[PDB]
Amino acid sequence: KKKSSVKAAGMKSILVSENKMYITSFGKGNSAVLEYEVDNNDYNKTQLSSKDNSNIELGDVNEVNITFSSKHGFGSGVEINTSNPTHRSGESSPVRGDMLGLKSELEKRFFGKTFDDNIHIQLIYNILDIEKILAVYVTNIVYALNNMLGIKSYDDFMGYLSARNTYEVFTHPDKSNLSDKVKGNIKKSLSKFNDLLKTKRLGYFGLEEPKTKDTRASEAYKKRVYHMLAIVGQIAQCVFHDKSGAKRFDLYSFINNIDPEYRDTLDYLVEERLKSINKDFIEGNKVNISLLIDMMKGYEADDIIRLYYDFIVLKSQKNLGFSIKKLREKMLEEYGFRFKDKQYDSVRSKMYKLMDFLLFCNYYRNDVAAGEALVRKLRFSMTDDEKEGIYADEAAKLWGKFRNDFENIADHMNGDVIKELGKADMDFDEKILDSEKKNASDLLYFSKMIYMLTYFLDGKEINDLLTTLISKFDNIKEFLKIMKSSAVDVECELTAGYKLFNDSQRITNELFIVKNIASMRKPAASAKLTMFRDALTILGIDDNITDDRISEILKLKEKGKGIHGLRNFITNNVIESSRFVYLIKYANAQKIREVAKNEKVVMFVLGGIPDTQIERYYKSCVEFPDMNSSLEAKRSELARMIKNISFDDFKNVKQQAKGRENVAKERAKAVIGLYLTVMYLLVKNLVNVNARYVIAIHCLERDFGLYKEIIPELASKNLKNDYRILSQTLCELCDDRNESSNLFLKKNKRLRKCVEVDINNADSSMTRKYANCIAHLTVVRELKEYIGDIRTVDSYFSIYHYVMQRCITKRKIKYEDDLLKNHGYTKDFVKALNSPFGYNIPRFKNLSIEQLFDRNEYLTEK
Amino acid sequence: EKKKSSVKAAGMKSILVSENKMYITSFGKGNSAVLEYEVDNNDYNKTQLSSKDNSNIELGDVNEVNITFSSKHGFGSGVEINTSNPTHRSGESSPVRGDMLGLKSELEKRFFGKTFDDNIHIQLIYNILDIEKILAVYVTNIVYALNNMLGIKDSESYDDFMGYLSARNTYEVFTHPDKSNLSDKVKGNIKKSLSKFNDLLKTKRLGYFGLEEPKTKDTRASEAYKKRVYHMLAIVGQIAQCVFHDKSGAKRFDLYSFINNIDPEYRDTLDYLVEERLKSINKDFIEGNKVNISLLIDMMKGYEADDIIRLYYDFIVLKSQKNLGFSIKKLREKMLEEYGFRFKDKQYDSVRSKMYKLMDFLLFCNYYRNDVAAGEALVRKLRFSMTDDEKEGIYADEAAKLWGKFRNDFENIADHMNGDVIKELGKADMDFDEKILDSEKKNASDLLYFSKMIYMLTYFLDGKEINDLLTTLISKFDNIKEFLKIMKSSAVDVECELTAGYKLFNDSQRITNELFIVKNIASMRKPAASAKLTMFRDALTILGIDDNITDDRISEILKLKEKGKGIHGLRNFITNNVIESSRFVYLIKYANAQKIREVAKNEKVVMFVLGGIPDTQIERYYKSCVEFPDMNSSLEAKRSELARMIKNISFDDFKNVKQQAKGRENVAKERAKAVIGLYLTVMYLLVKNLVNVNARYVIAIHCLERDFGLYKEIIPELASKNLKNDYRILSQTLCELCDDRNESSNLFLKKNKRLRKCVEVDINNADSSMTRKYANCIAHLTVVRELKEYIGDIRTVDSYFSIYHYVMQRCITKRGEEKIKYEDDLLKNHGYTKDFVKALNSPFGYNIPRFKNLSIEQLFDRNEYLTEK
RNA sequence: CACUGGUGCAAAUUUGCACUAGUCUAAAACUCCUCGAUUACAUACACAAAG
RNA sequence: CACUGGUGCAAAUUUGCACUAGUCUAAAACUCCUCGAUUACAUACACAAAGCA
Ligand SMILES: [Mg+2]
Ligand SMILES: [Mg+2]
Repeated sequence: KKKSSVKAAGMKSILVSENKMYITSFGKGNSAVLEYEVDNNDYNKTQLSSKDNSNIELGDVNEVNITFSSKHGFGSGVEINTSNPTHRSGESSPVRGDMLGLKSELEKRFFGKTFDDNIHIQLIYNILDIEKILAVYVTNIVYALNNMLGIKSYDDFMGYLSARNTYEVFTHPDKSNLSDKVKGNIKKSLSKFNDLLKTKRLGYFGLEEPKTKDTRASEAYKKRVYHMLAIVGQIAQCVFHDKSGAKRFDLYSFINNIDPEYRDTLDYLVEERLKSINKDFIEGNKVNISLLIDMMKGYEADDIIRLYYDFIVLKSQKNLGFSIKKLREKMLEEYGFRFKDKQYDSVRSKMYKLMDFLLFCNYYRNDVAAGEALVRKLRFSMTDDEKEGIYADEAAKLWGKFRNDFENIADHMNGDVIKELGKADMDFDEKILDSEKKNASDLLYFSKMIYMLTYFLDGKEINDLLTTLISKFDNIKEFLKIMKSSAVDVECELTAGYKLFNDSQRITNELFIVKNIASMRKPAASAKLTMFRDALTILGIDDNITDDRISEILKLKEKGKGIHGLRNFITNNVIESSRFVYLIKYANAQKIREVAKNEKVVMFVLGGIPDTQIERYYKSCVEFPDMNSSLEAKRSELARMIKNISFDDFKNVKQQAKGRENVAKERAKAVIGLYLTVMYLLVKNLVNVNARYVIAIHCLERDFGLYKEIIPELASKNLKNDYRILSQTLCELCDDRNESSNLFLKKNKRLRKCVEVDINNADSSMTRKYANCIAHLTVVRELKEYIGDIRTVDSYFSIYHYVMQRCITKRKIKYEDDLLKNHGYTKDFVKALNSPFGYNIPRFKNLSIEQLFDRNEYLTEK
Repeated sequence: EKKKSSVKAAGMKSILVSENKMYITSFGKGNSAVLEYEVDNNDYNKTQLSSKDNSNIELGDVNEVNITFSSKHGFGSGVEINTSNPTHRSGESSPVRGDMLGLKSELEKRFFGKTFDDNIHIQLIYNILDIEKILAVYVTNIVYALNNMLGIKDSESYDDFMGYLSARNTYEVFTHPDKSNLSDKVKGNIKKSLSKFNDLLKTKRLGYFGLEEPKTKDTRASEAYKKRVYHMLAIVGQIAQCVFHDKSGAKRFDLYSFINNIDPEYRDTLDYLVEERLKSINKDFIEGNKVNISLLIDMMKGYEADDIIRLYYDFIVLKSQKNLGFSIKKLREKMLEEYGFRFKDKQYDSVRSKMYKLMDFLLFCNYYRNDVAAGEALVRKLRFSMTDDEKEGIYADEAAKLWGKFRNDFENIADHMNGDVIKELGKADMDFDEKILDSEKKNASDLLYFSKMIYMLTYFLDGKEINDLLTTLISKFDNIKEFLKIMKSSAVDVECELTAGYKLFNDSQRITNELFIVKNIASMRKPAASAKLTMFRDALTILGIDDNITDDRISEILKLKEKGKGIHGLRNFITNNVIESSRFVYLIKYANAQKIREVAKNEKVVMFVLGGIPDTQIERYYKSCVEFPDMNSSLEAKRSELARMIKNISFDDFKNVKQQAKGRENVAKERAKAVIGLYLTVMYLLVKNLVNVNARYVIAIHCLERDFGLYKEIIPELASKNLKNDYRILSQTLCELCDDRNESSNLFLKKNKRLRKCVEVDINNADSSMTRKYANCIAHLTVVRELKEYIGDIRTVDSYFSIYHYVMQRCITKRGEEKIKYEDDLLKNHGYTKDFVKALNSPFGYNIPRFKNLSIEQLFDRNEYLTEK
């Protein structure tokens, strides 16, 4: 695969105004450098960049081509030719519209008027991306909270919550002046809130009820939990339509408009995390700081301390424009293969932090130019191999300069030294970090709200949500900046709902810090009896087991020291496992254990895992390994082990193992790690496939509201009655009269009629069931029921479609007969169910055809 | 930037002018001339002499004022180039241009016995004049080095030792003058030289020239050794007699003939020196190069092993890779700079010369054998190139193509470049017969005596001196052979019979090839000699030791008397890092160890030398030499630290060095080697630059004596004049003739009245006494000898030229006579006087470019002020 | 920041500038080989050890 | 193995190919930050211990 020569050469964007064109080049990060202004009529050019700032030299410009060359050596200064974007056939305007044709309507909603430019729409599409990611996360969180109850038919208790109602009104609905019917809705949802608290399952999210029976602390805890759930419910109302087809418009303003008590909760949660990190930070990191201060002979100790705090909390090394971790991995891969020995496994995080910090200070302070040089090389790179080679070449240069330092760090990486350093006094003052320290008061409420949301998410979910949000705010701030520049000077005033986007630069910086602090391991909640039941059940246990029996086996009631080995082993390897929490939150322990019985599903997951990893698992988990075993034999053994696992296998585990006792203990931990990882891989992949469908539904509801204003035919229609209405209406018009604003259907007749055939196969009832199943994660909920039937498991996509197809046809549909017959998903059934997304051709083809669905599959394809 | 002549770039080598014809030549391979056209100077009719295949240029219109031509090979896509017709000159009746000096007719008579109405013979003669200029520099340096060795006291007798030697006397006459039939005065003069010769042998300093006396004291071996030394010294004295005049203004004319006319014992010595060198290279060459030959045979799949071995012998001894028309070293350097940065890693430092030989050998076979056409194309692009940046671009583009071809081979070479692999290849039994090289080996009998004489001269020289003398000689011989070949061709057919003393030049083609081999073998590291106590005293003294130290103390400190195992670490460390350093040998040869150590204390002088060194190199020196180095230090702070280290160095700092160091002790030993290396380099840079400055003045004196002798034949007013009586006589006489008689012989003076009047003011500012003292100081390297005496007095050390002139001016003004008028300003200023330089250089005024270049600091060095204008 | 030829502009006293050449100038003609040069260089890896 | 521009080919037509772009397509603009991912991740070496309605 080759990257764009225009992107590589340094050309970031060509913005089109009414009679002018603005050309930008890449600045640091996502910064745009205004280079030239070009008149669209006589092609006159004005350079806007300074000679020092300029990255590209503009050559001839004509109606069809733009010519430029890099000022920094890309392709040795060779001329590059790109299309003049104003040049399009059968289009009068130089500025193009969106494929959906909603550009004018969207500009009105966001800026209050239409514009003869393509800049505002680009910013608006970025905001739409934020809503798409929020819709996926709100759906997942709402489902997990419902699953925590054990719903059984979907009464969504999140639905009756309102961030508008204070905790007092929520606890006392008949103690206010609200609609009689409203009072009733609160009661129903207040019951479920008390039910959820009863389960103790909120402990999984780090939300632990108070140890004391203090009514004050208890109500304080309940009030914070109520605010979090109400805020989640409020976000869901903003990105999903109700039965009336209406959505709240205060997604970006509500956190600052609602009662201030909610803000106190957001402040409390952030303060709790920031206060612990900020308290005696030097004392808390004295080991690594002391080693760094001795090693970094060129630096002042207070400067090293300030840099280390940034490295931990601000993570400035993640804003260099290159991966420091990738450089460290390359160094160890080719030179430091010694540091990869199992001997350093116990100290691997600490060692990597020291190595990463030395590399960080090298490019952030000592050699900034080298960092900028490396970014330019990576930007100029045209293939993945070239990029890997650039990291490899730089690793060689880094190894020559730090190999002695890395070896010194390796020498200090041992319990003796680390324990000694921990005891050692650090003669340092607390107030050195007074300037660098970040506090809750320094963050906007929207950023604090995103931090709060992270409580319900695992590490990957936090990374995916925060990285997407940070990228969108970063793009939105750049667009506002270009528009407000003297050279461009376009109006761009956001309407009342979107005033938040004026602080996009601050939000991008704050969200970055939130991603860092949210990724840190939360203080563990005390393991509850319910958690122990989930842990025993996932492993395999008697369906009839009682709470009294579980407590006796784990000696939960008994008081004493060293008699809780089994309880400790289950807590350390199961309850505290991120994979286990993900499985409990989105699935059910008993159903997961049953699904694990299926070798076909298990083998499919095992097949995905790399061969060397499978070999490591085989060596670690099998008591009597067959050395001459084939890779398929190793996968089969691992699969059989997962099939026969049970709680009974770990009843005699010795937490305090000594000598060869350790061998059995280590084997038991490896087996549980492998079992939890495989089940987690299956459930996570299914939730991820489902998220693509959540996006389509969110877009369809969103697009319906936008088209409705510009399509008179849709005026009486309700989406909930028939999800196929947007694609159906748009299709007919195309065939009807060159009348359509949707470029996808209008431009492609074959793609327009293709969707029609699919729309006809569908029905209002089926599509409604599909929309409900997508939002309710029914495919994960009913995985055990139909998963066993599947004849062959070859993709998550095929697994998801078969289960959904069984849930939809359950008690007719035309495809039901071939479905139960074939024991495989029906492709045409998929196109039919996806018919409501026909209007968006790329989304419809990506979600309908397996080969196009996953960006990571079929890399070896031309 | 600087642009090359488009005429040269397009392919026109020269326009030879005869009485009625013009011959146009283009560039063939290397220095070869391709006769392209004959043009009649009257009707401008043209005849093509070149074949269609050989032709490199197409001649367009030719008229009285201009010549139009274009390249047949794509220069400027066939653009018309316009050059002046050389026969068109204002105020000149003849189509044939004269030399600036007006000595063309006299020079033609000296070399050919008659004058010629052509510009060809003179061009050949100017090449011969170039050979004499370079020889004048080297003999002056060798004679000074021999005098320095004697620890001379600069008495009346500088010339006694070398001056009284005669190549016409055998070793027997020189050693027993009383038994000769020579005159009583001559016998007396021989005894003064014999006494100095015995003094030279007594010093035991000849080991510095690789002329170590035999270990055994048998008379036969000792007499054979002394005889060889006498032959070498007599030959050097003979050469000095040929390029410099005596008190009477007389010089020998047998420079090119004497080696073949003197006693055969002299030729035996030349054969012995060459044979010793060639026999060691020739004996078991395959076994001696088995590591590289074994690796190359495994790698070079398309070549037979015997072919690789023959090519490898050529690569080491013949160096055919240095005759390709482009630099293999430059191509290899570019490849490493851009794509092979891993190869530049410090892990390869110990095997770098071997690794480079392997890489360079692959590039050599690629252009010499596999892709000859690629090499020819590369030469054409380089000839066509108009600027240095264009040339660098051509090398860079070719390097990119070579990297694609040779990346796997270069990686394979690097994989083998380690001690374990080299050690194993070293132990392997190589089944290749030495007889494979029977037809390729060069022997002493294959070389002319003149070539052997040049080899002999190399004993007295360092590597840079050998490269400078040999490259200059090879280039002049290459030019002379081309002019002779052109003249003897059927198309030109001009007589060109050299007179008897110059018949050697008939063999110029053979001499050019032989000197090339001499350059290769002479640049070969000589076998380490046995360090004498004298050398240990020089090494300890240069490092810094108390002046009263005794021979016994030195023998005691280094355990020279003691016999044992592992007790000689300090002696070995001094030998490996000081005695064996060519920088140290150069310093001892041209200066004294004690004076150099004293000069090293002048931080201003050290800072000036350190200032010339590139910043990346200073950073390497700071890292390697300073025990506790500040990371934050500025480049000027780093230079200052290095200068302070040089000022503070002493022998005492190294007395606890352990040769067999380990761990942290080893780091200290490496630091000690680094400090000594930096110290020797800085001092060497200072002394070498001053000797090089002095060489320019030596050339001026050589030219003045040569020019005075030639002008004496055509200027009646110079007939009763003795040059040594007043060095200003040629400049004064030529200027005076121009002003009144309108003398027209010297074009530099006749043409530029303003410059002639300026020279007259400078002659008037000087006098016979000062110019004679200046001539003596230049010939005796007085500036280098007296450097410690006056260098401390300089206020600002700005350049080598200003250092040389300040010291020179202090030497001229020193009392021992009326005060020179420039003395008061010189003493007050603490810097050289520009007017004083012009007055001292006034004897060279007759040659305006030389006078300006030697007088004006800005014009002196071709490598300085590249940006300025 | 040269010297000399050729060829132009311009100044204006006997000037300069520009372009362009020159193996028949200056350590000095293209490409090499060199030198500047530190980065040395060098038929034998480097150390160590010894003649 | 997409979608849409632009630019070429075409002999084959509602078409096809190649090259090439695209933040105004799709989870989808460079470099990051991420994800794929197993290799988890994580202010405090690891272990043990502390962890019931
Ligand atoms: Mg010459
Ligand atoms: Mg987008």
